[PDB]
Amino acid sequence: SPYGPEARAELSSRLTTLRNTLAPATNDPRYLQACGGEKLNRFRDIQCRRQTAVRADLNANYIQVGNTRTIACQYPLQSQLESHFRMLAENRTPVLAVLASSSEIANQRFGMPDYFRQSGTYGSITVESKMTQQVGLGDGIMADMYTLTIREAGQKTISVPVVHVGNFPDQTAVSSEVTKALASLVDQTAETKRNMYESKGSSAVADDSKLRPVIHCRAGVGRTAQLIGAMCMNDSRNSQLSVEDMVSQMRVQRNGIMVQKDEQLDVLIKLAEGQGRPLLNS
Ligand code: VO4
Repeated sequence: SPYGPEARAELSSRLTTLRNTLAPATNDPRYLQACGGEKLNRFRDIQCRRQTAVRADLNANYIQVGNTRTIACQYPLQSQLESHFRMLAENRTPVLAVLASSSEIANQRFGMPDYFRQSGTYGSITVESKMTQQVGLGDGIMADMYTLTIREAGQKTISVPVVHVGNFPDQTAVSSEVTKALASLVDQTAETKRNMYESKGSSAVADDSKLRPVIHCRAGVGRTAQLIGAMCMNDSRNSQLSVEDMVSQMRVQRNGIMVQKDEQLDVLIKLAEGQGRPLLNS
């Protein structure tokens, strides 16, 4: 009963209603509008909740699912790179997880700058990329890791660990097993980096808005949301948080598309079932 087709249909029904309610109107007060002149949204129908927006010129949101705090964003546009790097630095980002594949990034029609595998200067910010480890996730899926060192006069220099799933199967969903392995890697990477900041006595440890994992694919609503859901299920503090809760929270805090595909919701359901975690509220 709890994970049967009836329960799953009811979950989908509730989530579909929510998506409709959250659909953006013209000049919607709930969503971030360009401020302005440059393109803000990579996709016109995939918008950034205003009240949880990280920066006025980025499509990026603070998200809290149960107790788990992250930032979900779109792949930054070329014009957004300086702002994106400043976001990463100010957040003392303990991990940046990029779920757009190498094939997607290499497709120049998609306008996705190769900002983390190359070094460069973006306005006042200079970034150095270094290759680190490579971790297999299962099914031949590989996480390539980097460190991004972000330098800017007047700012403390920040190094950001990057987890890039270079061969993400961008046509299809990754399995629950691969998702689990990825969530574990991303969480572990973040824990190691956060610990460094704690050991140095960083003031960012006491700030709700900082030390958040940053996760994006192309739009930051599909693969991104699947990973965030898996990360929240890894969090010891989230007992009894339902799948309905998780997805509703992602949607209200970013946009109604979070967990874009039924295929992605299937993975979250499987992970929840493995834990005896409820699908529905009440
Ligand atoms: O600006 V701090 O890395 O001392 O929180």
